[PDB]
Amino acid sequence: VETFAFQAEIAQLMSLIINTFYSNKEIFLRELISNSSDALDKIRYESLTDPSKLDSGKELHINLIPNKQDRTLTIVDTGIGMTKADLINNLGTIAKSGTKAFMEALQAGADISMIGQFGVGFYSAYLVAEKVTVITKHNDDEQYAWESSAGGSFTVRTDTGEPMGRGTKVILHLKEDQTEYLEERRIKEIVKKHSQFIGYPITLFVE
Ligand SMILES: N#C[C@H](CC1CCCCC1)c1n[nH]c2cc(O)ccc12
Repeated sequence: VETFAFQAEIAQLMSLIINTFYSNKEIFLRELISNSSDALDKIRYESLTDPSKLDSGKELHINLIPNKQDRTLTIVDTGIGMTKADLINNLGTIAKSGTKAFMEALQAGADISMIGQFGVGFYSAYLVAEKVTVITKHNDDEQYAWESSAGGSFTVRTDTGEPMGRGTKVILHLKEDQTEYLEERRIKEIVKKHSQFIGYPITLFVE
């Protein structure tokens, strides 16, 4: 288990998301589904030049898994996945410029729902989640588990759990007052409203 400090700009962004009064929390789902969609586009692209990249799984889909017992909402995709380098430094560094631009926009009159237009859409998970776990598997790397309850740090470890093949699993450990996001009709309503034109099948699992 390795512990890392978030880059200063990211930590500020996470504090902003956790502390600002913002009722329109549902936008987190569209951001996560959109990222899943982009990771699926990437793998499909790489498969045109190298068809052997689909050996780790041919199906390109998005699964929404609520679990009321565990109070978790899981977003699973069979996309490109991420390497340990993507989890640690790479994604944090591209986010640096996006965060600055986003924080400047909020000061200029923009709202939190515009987060994805700055490429930092992921962190909107912190509107609803007290902890986020990211399980990922890229073709050129091992299965890793990223985790953060915010507070300026995240952890990375080799995941010894159930193998995935290829893709990313985002586990949202929901805050006590955000259980509506485990309800079928609420999820259906959000997906219909915000993710009506995603080019992959989205399956909402039942409990
Ligand atoms: N971008 C992005 C995040 C990854 C997150 C990893 C840990 C550091 C912060 C970014 C993300 N959210 N949802 C996804 C779905 C994917 O198929 C791949 C990446 C993501």
